[PDB]
Amino acid sequence: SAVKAARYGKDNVRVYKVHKDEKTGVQTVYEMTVCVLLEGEIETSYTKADNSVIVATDSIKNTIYITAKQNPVTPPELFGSILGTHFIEKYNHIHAAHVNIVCHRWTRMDIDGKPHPHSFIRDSEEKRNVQVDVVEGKGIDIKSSLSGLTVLKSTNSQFWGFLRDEYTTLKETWDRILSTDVDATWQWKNFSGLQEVRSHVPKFDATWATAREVTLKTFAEDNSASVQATMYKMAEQILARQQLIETVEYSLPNKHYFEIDLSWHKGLQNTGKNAEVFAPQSDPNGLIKCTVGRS
Ligand SMILES: O=C(O)c1cccc(C(=O)O)n1
Ligand SMILES: O=C(O)c1cccc(C(=O)O)n1
Ligand SMILES: O=C(O)c1cccc(C(=O)O)n1
Ligand SMILES: O=C(O)c1cccc(C(=O)O)n1
Ligand SMILES: O=C(O)c1cccc(C(=O)O)n1
Ligand SMILES: O=C(O)c1cccc(C(=O)O)n1
Ligand SMILES: O=c1[nH]c(=O)c2nn[nH]c2[nH]1
Ligand SMILES: [Lu+3]
Ligand SMILES: [Lu+3]
Repeated sequence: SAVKAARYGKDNVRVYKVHKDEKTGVQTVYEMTVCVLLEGEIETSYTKADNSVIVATDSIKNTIYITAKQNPVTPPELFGSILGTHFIEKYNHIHAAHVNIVCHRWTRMDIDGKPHPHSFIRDSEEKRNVQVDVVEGKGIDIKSSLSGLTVLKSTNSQFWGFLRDEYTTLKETWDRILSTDVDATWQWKNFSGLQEVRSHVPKFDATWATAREVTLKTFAEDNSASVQATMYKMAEQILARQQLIETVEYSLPNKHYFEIDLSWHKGLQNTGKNAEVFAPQSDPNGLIKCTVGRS
């Protein structure tokens, strides 16, 4: 037998960094969970117990903290690129570094309508993520995403005109609840290296903000014909706003809220136009995916 692929590294590295403005007293915090996996001329660690080719995963962890100390950790696209580039430059036999970063929210508190200089709240579990693949001779590939953005609209969602055959029980509807957990990813054009990533730094935070804004506005305002149709409208807009994005991918669960027939009880009317109380379903769920690019 033979090694066809191999990668190894450190996962679940939690990192916090504080920036303290000396003039104003204002502090800013960042918290992220980092994973770094390396590839290269490492097959002999597997086949011959040759540990000489292993940069210990503990050292990978140390490098993450040292890198965070010596560089900005924001935007995450930049931090991941710096981190990945370190490994392929430092170690001759390491040829790719794969860096995943999950950014956790720490939003500044407003106390008596005034932003507090050093107190923060986790407003929701929505994440901002990056996957950075730094490959020797092939530049830097970056996928940016938002995930865990949970939304619901109580009307202005329809689902009718679908295929009906002997496997079909679903009733057509012209008014339903629509709720999802948004996972949205945008894939950047390949970057030639760290200098090119650095040259585009302002685009990263701006594009994340745009992607979030477009997602929420489209979801809120579309009179939705389906999850499919609404997600395509989102992707189309994001591509239109940032030419350095090559593709946009959505993965959306359709989290079902079922009507509850209560007419068996004192003729109570709770369906159709009288539907007020619903049973949220934990499972199963629809899962709808799409990748949209430029034609
Ligand atoms: O959408 C449908 O319900 C449909 C479509 C073709 C034939 C039939 C039928 O024979 O009932 N029903
Ligand atoms: O087999 C079919 O054509 C079918 C299946 C479900 C509903 C209906 C219908 O409402 O006509 N028709
Ligand atoms: O027009 C139709 O699609 C139709 C009409 C009567 C019965 C059914 C059915 O059993 O699905 N479908
Ligand atoms: O990444 C960018 O979008 C960028 C970088 C440098 C200057 C400018 C600019 O002046 O718009 N924009
Ligand atoms: O090359 C650029 O960075 C650029 C070009 C046109 C507009 C903008 C901008 O508004 O940021 N940025
Ligand atoms: O700050 C900037 O200059 C900026 C922000 C978002 C997009 C762009 C761009 O596409 O040029 N530029
Ligand atoms: O928006 C929807 N898309 C679908 O594909 C689907 N299937 N059942 N309900 C659905 N709702
Ligand atoms: Lu029929
Ligand atoms: Lu610009």
